[PDB]
Amino acid sequence: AAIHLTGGYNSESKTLDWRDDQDQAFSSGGLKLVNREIIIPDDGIYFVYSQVSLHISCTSELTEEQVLMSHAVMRFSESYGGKKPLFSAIRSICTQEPESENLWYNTIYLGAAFHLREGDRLGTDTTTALLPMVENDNGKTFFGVFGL
Amino acid sequence: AAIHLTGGYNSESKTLDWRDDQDQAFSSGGLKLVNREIIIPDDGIYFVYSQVSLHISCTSELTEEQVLMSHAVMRFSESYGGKKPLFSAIRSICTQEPESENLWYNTIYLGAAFHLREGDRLGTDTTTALLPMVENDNGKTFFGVFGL
Amino acid sequence: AAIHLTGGYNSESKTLDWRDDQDQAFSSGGLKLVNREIIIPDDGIYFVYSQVSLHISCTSELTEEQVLMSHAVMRFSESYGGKKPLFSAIRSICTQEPESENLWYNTIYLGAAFHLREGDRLGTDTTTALLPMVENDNGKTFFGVFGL
Repeated sequence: AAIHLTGGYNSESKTLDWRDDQDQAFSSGGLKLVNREIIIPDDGIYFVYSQVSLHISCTSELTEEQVLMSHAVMRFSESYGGKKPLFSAIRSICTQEPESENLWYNTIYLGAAFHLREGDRLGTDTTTALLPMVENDNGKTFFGVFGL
Repeated sequence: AAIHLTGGYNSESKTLDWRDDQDQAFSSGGLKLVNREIIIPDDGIYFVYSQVSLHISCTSELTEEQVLMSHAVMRFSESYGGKKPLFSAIRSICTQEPESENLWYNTIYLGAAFHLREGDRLGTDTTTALLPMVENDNGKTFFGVFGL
Repeated sequence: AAIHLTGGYNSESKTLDWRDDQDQAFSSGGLKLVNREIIIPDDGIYFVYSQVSLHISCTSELTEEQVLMSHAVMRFSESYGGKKPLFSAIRSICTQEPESENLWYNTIYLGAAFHLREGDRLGTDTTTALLPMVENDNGKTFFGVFGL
């Protein structure tokens, strides 16, 4: 069971879109992509990881308002209506002086092993205000899971 | 054979206290937590990972004297003397303006495969001055090992 | 089948050199180092990871140049054209004010699962300007692959 997705920001849907048919993406052993969510085949331990790369416009009107870079993986269940934070990484953005603006680049990576159930659905959750700022080029942004 | 620990700052012992009994923590197949160290069950190859999440005050007075974000995994073995760094990561903290306020957030994540021996002990080594500021809200700070 | 390499800045040659015989480095099951490339034994899914650590003087010249930290893993395959980015991570460097110094420290870590073929070769690609400042001590800079 292994799966690696590449992702990008979409114009129509205001979301980060994962794909299993582009670049170095692949699906194997039951792990599969269904509506920007990874479906777990069986109960067991899986390693889950994600990266999101950003080019931030920054600038004073956007940084007097405080906005952090947050990248999380959310489980999904039919056994629960809401969502639960499997894990998340959070960083302060625009670590420099405002008027002098210039593009600021940063990447968040996290990975961990979890005790997941058959039928669990995993999706990502990145700061909505920074979504128009995600890169794709070559595996700059990805999502993947493998059975341990 | 896999272990996932969550950690928080312990105001009493003044240590990053890894636990296997909170959040998404689990121990399986022989890997276990004994006095802040992961004990290795058998000889073999293991993937080791750790994330530390910090919210730094930063100040002006806690600054100037250059303090760095450093997180490492140390290996203790019956095959040698004291401890050796399996790996470590380091970052410059507080890169925002001195007198200006706001809490600074930064996460550090490391993960690699290593050849280990039965009875081996893994522990973490994080910048002591920044320990009070570790953030253990739902596994933002974790330590885990799994056998390959 | 796993391999972990440590890396350092050659001074004689201006390159990031991977070593399979220093610190916690090891080779197992057919994964081997030939030049600065990891040779893949058989077809299959492999987890790939790499971390690079830098301490930069910083200055003003190379601040207004707006140079950024970039770390990528490239794949060489007969099944493809030239080299292709399995993944990459970019980061804004020196985010402090220039005239006052201290050295600026940062790290970039990447890891993901990929389907690779027998005879495939993996190498790294780091910002060539920053190569003089890669840390070679402990396990700050490394490259590794393991079969899933």
